[PDB]
Amino acid sequence: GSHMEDFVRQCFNPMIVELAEKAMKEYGEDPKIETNKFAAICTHLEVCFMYSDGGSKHRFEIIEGRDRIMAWTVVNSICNTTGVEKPKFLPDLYDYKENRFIEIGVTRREVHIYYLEKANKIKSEKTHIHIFSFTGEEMATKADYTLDEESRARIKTRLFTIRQEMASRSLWDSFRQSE
Amino acid sequence: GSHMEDFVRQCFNPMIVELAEKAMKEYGEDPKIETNKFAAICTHLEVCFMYSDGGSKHRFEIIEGRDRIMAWTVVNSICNTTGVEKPKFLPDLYDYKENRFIEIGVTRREVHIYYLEKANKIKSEKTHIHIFSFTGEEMATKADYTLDEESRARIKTRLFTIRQEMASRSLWDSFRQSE
Amino acid sequence: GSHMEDFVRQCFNPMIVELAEKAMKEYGEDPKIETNKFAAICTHLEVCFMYSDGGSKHRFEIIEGRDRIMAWTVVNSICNTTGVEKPKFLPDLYDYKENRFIEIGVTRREVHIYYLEKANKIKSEKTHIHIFSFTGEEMATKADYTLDEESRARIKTRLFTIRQEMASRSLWDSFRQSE
Amino acid sequence: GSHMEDFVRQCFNPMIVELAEKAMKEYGEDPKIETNKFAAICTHLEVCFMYSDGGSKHRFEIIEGRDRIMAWTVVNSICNTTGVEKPKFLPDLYDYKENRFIEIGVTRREVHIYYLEKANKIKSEKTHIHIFSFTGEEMATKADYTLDEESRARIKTRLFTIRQEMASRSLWDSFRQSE
Amino acid sequence: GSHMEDFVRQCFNPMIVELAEKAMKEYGEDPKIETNKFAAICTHLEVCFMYSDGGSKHRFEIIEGRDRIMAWTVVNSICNTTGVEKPKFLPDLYDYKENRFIEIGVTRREVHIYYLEKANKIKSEKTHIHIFSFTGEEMATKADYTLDEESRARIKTRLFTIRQEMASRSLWDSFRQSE
Amino acid sequence: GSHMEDFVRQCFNPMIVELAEKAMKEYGEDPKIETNKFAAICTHLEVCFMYSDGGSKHRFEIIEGRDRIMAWTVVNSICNTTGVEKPKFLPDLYDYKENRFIEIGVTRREVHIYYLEKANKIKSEKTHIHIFSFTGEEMATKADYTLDEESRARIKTRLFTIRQEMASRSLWDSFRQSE
Amino acid sequence: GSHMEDFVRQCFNPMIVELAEKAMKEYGEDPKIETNKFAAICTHLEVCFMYSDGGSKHRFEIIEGRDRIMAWTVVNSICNTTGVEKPKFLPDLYDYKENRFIEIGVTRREVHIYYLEKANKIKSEKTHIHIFSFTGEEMATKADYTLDEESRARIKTRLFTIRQEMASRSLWDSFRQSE
Amino acid sequence: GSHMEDFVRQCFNPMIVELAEKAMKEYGEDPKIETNKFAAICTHLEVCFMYSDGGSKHRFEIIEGRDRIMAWTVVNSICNTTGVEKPKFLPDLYDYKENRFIEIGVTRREVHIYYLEKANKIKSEKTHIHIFSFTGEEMATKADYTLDEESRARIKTRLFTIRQEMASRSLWDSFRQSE
Ligand SMILES: [Mn+2]
Ligand SMILES: [Mn+2]
Ligand SMILES: [Mn+2]
Ligand SMILES: [Mn+2]
Ligand SMILES: [Mn+2]
Ligand SMILES: [Mn+2]
Ligand SMILES: [Mn+2]
Ligand SMILES: [Mn+2]
Ligand SMILES: [Mn+2]
Ligand SMILES: [Mn+2]
Repeated sequence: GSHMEDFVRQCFNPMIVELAEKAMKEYGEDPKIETNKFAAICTHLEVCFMYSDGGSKHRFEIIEGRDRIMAWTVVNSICNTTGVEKPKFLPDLYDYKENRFIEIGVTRREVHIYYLEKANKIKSEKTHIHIFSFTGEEMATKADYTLDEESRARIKTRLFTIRQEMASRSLWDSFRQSE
Repeated sequence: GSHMEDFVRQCFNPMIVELAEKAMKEYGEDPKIETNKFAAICTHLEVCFMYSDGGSKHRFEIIEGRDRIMAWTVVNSICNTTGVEKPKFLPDLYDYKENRFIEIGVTRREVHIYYLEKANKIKSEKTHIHIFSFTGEEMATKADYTLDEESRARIKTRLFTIRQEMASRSLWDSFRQSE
Repeated sequence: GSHMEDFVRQCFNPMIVELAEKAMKEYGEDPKIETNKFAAICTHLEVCFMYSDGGSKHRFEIIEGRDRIMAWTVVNSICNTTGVEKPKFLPDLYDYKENRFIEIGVTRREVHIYYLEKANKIKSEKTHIHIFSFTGEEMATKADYTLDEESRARIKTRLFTIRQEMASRSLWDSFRQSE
Repeated sequence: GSHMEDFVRQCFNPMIVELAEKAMKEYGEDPKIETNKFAAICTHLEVCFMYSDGGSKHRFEIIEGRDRIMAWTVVNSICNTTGVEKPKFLPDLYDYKENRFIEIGVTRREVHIYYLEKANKIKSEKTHIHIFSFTGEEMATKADYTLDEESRARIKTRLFTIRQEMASRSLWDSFRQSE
Repeated sequence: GSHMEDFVRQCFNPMIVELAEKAMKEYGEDPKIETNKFAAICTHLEVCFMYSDGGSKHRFEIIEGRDRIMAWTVVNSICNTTGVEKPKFLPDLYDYKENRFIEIGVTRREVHIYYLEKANKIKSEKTHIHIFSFTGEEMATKADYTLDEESRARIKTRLFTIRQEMASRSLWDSFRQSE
Repeated sequence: GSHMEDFVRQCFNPMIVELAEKAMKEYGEDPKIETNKFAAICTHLEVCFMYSDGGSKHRFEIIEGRDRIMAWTVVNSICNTTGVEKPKFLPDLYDYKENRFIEIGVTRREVHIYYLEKANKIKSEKTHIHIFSFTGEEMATKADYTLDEESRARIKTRLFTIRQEMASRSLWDSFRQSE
Repeated sequence: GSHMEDFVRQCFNPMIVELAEKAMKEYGEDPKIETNKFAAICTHLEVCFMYSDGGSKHRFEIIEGRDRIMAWTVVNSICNTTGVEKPKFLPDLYDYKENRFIEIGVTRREVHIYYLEKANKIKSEKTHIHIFSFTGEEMATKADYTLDEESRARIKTRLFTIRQEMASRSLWDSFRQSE
Repeated sequence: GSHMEDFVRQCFNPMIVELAEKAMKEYGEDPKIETNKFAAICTHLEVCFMYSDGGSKHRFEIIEGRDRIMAWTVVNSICNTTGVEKPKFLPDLYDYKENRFIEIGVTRREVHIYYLEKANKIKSEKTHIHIFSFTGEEMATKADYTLDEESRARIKTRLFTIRQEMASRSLWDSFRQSE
């Protein structure tokens, strides 16, 4: 029974917490144990949701937060629809405005180290990359940040008020060393 | 008890499935038997709904998915309102922006054969024609596709993820030979 | 027990029917008896609602369908707020975009006779006037129709599909002679 | 058991009344006793809510109506996010469009006396100031009123219809002398 | 704008207040004016509802709170169904357990004076009579109180907590002199 | 467009009206045409629902108002479960308390003629029979009326208030001659 | 930011947690600080709710969890209704079956020490007393436990599964020393 | 993509299907693969739910369908509460009326072979055992079937209508050979 298991349950939305439990258990982890990654994948889920929420009402297509098999199914459908190269690892969104997939990251290092962790794994980085941080910075491909200046500020404000409430419970430092 | 009767029930929205059952029974068919056309008229209904959803909030007027008599009633009302020629077969939508009716098709042939099946039956093609396909192509009158580029991609992505889930159950090939 | 009492109940929205009953009883009439004016004030209510619905989300202020005293209260508040002359009879809407009140009419004569019935009663016609008809015409002050071309077509289409369903029950002719 | 305790309960929205009770009790007052300030902080809450409602869907961030500690938490998060000076007293909103905090006032004096009460207390008035009145005037920093002309008229119309219903119960004069 | 108009709105359930407004206006009175009888018919409605609630789930048939015409319609239906004498004034309930109509009263005199006011008007008192009071007494025909001892205590407790909240606002004495 | 089509829509519950439309169309009839049988099968449905409602919470199993195939499926399941003879025509309910099927009738003749119409068609009347009437009588097998005296009175009261509202619209006499 | 503040939020029902916050703040305490008594008054609230839930549907009258003033108001109403001595400290329930008030306790000592803490403070113990414990014992006046044997077991099972989840987070021992 | 994966999704309640997916994945199985046990644990869940539903409103305590850890937590709480021996394998219910745990089984063999599979594994069969079957038989400890005769018939009727719909799709025989 961890302090942060409770904080994750009380902090995020019940649907997001349920999807995080499902994804973590599908890839072999216990939210009651690997609690730091529990908070991480909750945060990642929420950031992706607010991202797809920013912009037009039906501009994005959510890939993260689905079943493995179904997420892939969507990716193949989009690929055949428009004519984009099938990604290598599962992306997080697809911009219909820019006809391109989007990988969303949330890290505790600088934008540079996280972007480096993601770009080489992307290899053929035919799909866009967008990083966020609990400090407030964001590195994105070709400095195209996709979203409005107001939607992105909302996301970082949220990222930081999470970091605050974690420090109020002396759980922030353990989160910083896990990544 | 057919496999695709279940797949149609689990795949589409309950309202769409109910309207498909109602329309098929009104024109003398059993969704438990003519199952391929069950999936077809479910798909047609859903595509029409997403179409009227794309664009402005109150830009389209749904004609398909109503009672025979009531659908006609609406058509006469629109006709008298604006001043457009009363169609010959029941159309699917009316664009208030373009002051014109719209016939929506979803086929398993090329855009050409379906468009040919529809245009001669339209005779006096005073009303627009718009075709869609499980491959991803679309033929439309005067190459005016009515909707935004992003709303139409959504529709075709959906059409294709349906085709996928059908192949996952070995039901796609039977669908292809029915049309 | 009249045929059109039932048709009015089954045709319009329950809230609109309830507000019509309330207004008619407040001004001394029985919806079970003066049934033609029952259908009339239902239609008037619905047309006003769709009107305030067309345009921006918070562009109009509904005056009809409120309590006598409260409706007036709103009018005084708007008057003091912007600086417009207090109307003489209770108006139906207020356009915040055009800073002007709006009187909405729905008649069975021509636009001319109804507009004449309303303008002289307006006397100091400082407030806008907008007429609608079951035929499909509309006369408005200075030929400024306030709303988009698509929102107004919706209203007239609705007005006409009502006229149809009335004729399907042989109740239209009695409606035409009541005005 | 005061007349205006009832009028406040019947006039405002239950959520707003509950938040007003919570804030007043947190800062040591009884809504059953300091009833004038009960109506005041209800009005202030509602005006702030309509303000954040005017404009874009996610343009503002509500600071008033939260817990003391949580409200501050949000302020620190916004501050770190964009890079604005941390206010001195707790502000009411943050404009993401204009990257600036907003203090909303509702007074019974002129715009001048209220604006004077707020500006010197702001000291380093790095954050915007916006006043409203039951008469209908509004003074704002640099004459930038932030919102559309139609959203602001709505607010003042509401402020005045409240003043009316108060006079209908002979409670307005007691409200005027409390400030 | 009366104090007790507000107290009635804030004290009773919105459906009960709406039905009271409807009945009072149907029999020619203004809840904003004849406010004491407003509170009275609200109380009468609520007492009848709790009465029909006490006992079995489908033991009673509500007659009060319906439209004049419809209430009568129900009475005729019950009369023909069982075989009971058609009442003279409109009763409030029908006990299916005891096969008898019930008239419910709520007074500010003693049980004796109210029971006397009701019995002679009943003339052929073929239907049961049940009185309640803000003091807590109850006179009933043949001392048959119909309901359980626990359901009736609930009703009187409610009647008295209303009398209290009225005294908290100095409105009780005006209520006592109106009857 | 019939008067009673409207009266049926406004009188019964939308679910019951929908199930009646479905059953009538499944057995080849138009509710807009065979309107008398529309009202009949609505009434039959409602009476069956109130019947299964009377008694214990899970005492009855509804057979009428289901799909043909599914209704039969249930019947076979009950038959195998308890050990009762499979009926010949589709029954309406099954009493789990009395381990016996129940056929519910609603007629405009006497209990005798309707009971005679049903018993010979039952042939091997191994299943119970229960008749109801718009007059208020009821004939049942072995004079076992299954339900409480209070639940059955409710049903007949409802049957009669329907007959009243029909006479208020001069539609009752046409109903009486159709059976 | 305490561990048990989170555990209390995630463990109990949001309404109960809100009422506990309200009562604690009304009697001058911070749920973010006096967290042990936060969990205590949450538990007390929940136990009282399940108690009033056990037994008949309308057998009990809830006194705890109301506003101070309103709770008293109810007590006076019950007192006048039945004829019971007005308690000295605010009781928790009133049994309408047994015509007596009930004080509910939940302690971490034995039933004896808690019962002793309550009885002398009751002085004139005209009202019933009922104790519960996280161990599972219960002392009650005259060994009359009021409720069924099954409703009381439910309460103690719940009390103990709370004690378990507290030990899973190493928060139980701090709870035991606070009383 | 299996036929019975679809049939399980369309046949059972979404909550039950979700809990079955969760339990199967927690004990290392894929509902898309071990589909027969998918239908099995769905059926087991539903039978347990109807069982706890039969009888008194709060007579049973559900153990199956919870998290492993939480289910155990409840068991320990009940054990300490009443004083029953802690079971060895996780039971399904606890009867508060009979103060005893209950293991529910649903098999495709005879009651004898399933009861034999369960009793020796129970070893110290201090807890009750209750078997059900798609044929309709039931073996229970000491021939005490716990529930009413009507609630148990409901369960078996449901078990058999499932077996029917499975045969309608030629999936029953594969289910019979899996156990
Ligand atoms: Mn990502
Ligand atoms: Mn089409
Ligand atoms: Mn008008
Ligand atoms: Mn402010
Ligand atoms: Mn009465
Ligand atoms: Mn039948
Ligand atoms: Mn029948
Ligand atoms: Mn207490
Ligand atoms: Mn207590
Ligand atoms: Mn089991």
